[PDB]
Amino acid sequence: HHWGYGKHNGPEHWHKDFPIAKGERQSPVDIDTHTAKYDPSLKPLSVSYDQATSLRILNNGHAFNVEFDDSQDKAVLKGGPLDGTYRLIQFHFHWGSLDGQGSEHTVDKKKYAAELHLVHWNTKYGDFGKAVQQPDGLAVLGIFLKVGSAKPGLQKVVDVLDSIKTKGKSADFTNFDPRGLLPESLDYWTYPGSLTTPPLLECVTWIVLKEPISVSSEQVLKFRKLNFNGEGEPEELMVDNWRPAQPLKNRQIKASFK
Ligand SMILES: Cc1cc(C)c(S(N)(=O)=O)c(C)c1
Ligand SMILES: OCCN1CCNCC1
Ligand SMILES: [Zn+2]
Repeated sequence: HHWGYGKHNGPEHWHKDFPIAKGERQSPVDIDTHTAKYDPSLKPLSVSYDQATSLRILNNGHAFNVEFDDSQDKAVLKGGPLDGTYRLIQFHFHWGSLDGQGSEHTVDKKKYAAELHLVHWNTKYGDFGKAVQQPDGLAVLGIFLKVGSAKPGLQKVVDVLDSIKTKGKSADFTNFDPRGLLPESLDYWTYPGSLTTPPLLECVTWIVLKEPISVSSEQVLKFRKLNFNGEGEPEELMVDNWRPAQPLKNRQIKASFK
């Protein structure tokens, strides 16, 4: 009876196994754009993905992960609200059963169709497993997806999904460039938070881009053909794998703009 999103093991149950679910810096949150404080001291975000080395794609039974070789200083996030250098380890998405829901963060209560998370760990802690034990261990770049025109740079991901339909499937996934998933603007909001799935560790500096990317209806329909179940189990479509907004608890969300 492991955690998931389904009828009896979803977000409102997670606190029983992971009491930090009711902690002081949980994610995601609603971003109240009017109460976000412009911080002129924030720097432009530096996203250096030129040398990124994707390796594999994995259906982990919750989402799919596109995984990167993080054994050298390649694909790094720095600047913005960050001290130091954070290395890309994986990205994944959260999405809905319908275009009207799917994102984890909300903007003035608006839900997007989906949300991309590019997960990075602080190089001062040596790898990912040690970084998640620290309050400044991770930096996650969050990008909203709306349904409209296709995102050409997403199509290589969409096309491999049928090879990883079910939980625990993987496929070689080399030479994928995550720069093709980024919007024009790197304007962002930022706040201290957590993983959004168990173990819900309070180790993340969240950086949420204001400008969404557009994906097509056909691209997101393909995400909704994935399965939460393993091969040879009854089909449970992988949809609505998002945690709802959690209490802000007096944390301040800062804006890089306006
Ligand atoms: C391992 C892992 C899993 C997940 C779902 C996340 S998240 N959703 O971006 O907070 C992170 C940071 C790290
Ligand atoms: O054309 C791609 C459709 N696939 C089929 C099964 N897994 C999800 C996406
Ligand atoms: Zn996520």
